[PDB]
Amino acid sequence: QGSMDALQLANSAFAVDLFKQLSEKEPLGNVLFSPIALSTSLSLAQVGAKGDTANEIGQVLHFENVKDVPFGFQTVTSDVNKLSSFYSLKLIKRLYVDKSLNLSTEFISSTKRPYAKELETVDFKDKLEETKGQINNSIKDLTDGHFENILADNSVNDQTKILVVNAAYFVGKWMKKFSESETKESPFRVNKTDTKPVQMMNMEATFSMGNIDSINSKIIELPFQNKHLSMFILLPKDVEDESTGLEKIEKQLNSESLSQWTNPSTMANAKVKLSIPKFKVEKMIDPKASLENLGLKHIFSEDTSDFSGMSETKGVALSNVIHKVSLEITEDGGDSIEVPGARILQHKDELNADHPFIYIIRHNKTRNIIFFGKFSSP
Repeated sequence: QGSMDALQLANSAFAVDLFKQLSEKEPLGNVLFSPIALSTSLSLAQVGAKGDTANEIGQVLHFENVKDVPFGFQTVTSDVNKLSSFYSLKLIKRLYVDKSLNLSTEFISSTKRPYAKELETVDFKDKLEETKGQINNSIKDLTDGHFENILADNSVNDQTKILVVNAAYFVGKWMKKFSESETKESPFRVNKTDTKPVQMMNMEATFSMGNIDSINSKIIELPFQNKHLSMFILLPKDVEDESTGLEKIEKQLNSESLSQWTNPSTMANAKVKLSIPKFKVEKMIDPKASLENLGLKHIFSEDTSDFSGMSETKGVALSNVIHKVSLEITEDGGDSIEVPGARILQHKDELNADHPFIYIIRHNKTRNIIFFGKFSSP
C-alpha cells in the first residue's frame, strides 16, 4: 500500500512528463493517451533490459526508487481488468517479441504473473504477413471491435524485433447521468475570439470542486458510475493568452503541482451548474520521439540497447511503439439523489467547460492515471 503508492507517484510523474511532450508536438490540437498502459509495457521491457538501457528506463519512468515494481503493476492490472467487465472499458497492453529472440527462461517465469498475457512471442521475421494478420485480429477481439487494424502501413516488417502495442478505449457512463433533453448545440471557444459548434451537456448537481488561484483556474471531479474511475477537468476561468488559454496551466504543470491541483482532500462539494462538451476523441500516437527527448535513447537503438536479461540474440531493441486510445463522453450515467436544498446550505458555483481544458481519468482506488488528455476543440 506504500510500496505501491511510490509507484503511482512515479507513474503520475511520467504521465505529466510525456503529456508536456505530446502537447508541444500539437500545440493547438487535442491530446489523449494512457500513461498507465505505456508504463506497464515499458515496465515489462525493463525486466529484459540491463545496464544503461535499464537505468534509462527507470530514469524516464521514475522507477528510480520503487521496490517490487512488477507486483505493483500486477495489482493495477488485475484491478483495471476486473473493472473492464463492469465498465465499458478495455485496456490492452502487449509486448510482441520475435521468436529469433530465444527468451531466457528466467525472464519468462519472472514476468509470468505480474505481466500475465502481456507478453507474446511471434514470428515477424519469417512469417510477417501471417503474424500481422494475427495481431490485427487479436487486438480487435480484445478491444471488442473498437480497434480494427491496430497495425499501420509500415509499423512492422521482416526486421521487427520487439513491439509495444497499447490499445485502450472507454465509453464513459457517469454516476450522475446528463439529461439528453438538456444537451444543446452551442459554441465551444478554441481561442479568445473563435468558436466551433458542439453538443454541450448541461446539468445542475453536487460535485466536488475547488479553485486554484495560482493558475487562475478551477478543478472539478466528475466521478463515473460507482466512483471506480473519476474524470478531473481542469479549466481556466477564462481564455487569457494568444492560443488555447492553457499556456500558463501547462507552464506550471508538473508531477508535484498536478498532485496538488487534483487533490480531492482540499476540494469540497457544491451545487454546480455543470456544462461540459459532449465528445469522442480517438488519437493514435508514436511516443518514440517524445520518449527519446525524455531520456530513452538506447532502448530504441539496435547498436547500443542492452536486453541481456531477455535474450542473447543481437540486433535486438525496442522496434515500434503503437499507442491507440479512444475516449467517448456522453450523457449516459446512473441516477442520483440530491440533497434537500443545496441552495443556501451549499455554494452554488458553476463550471462551464466551453473552452480548452486539460483532464485526467484517474483510478480512484490506486490514484493512478488511466487516461490523460487535452480538449482544445472538436
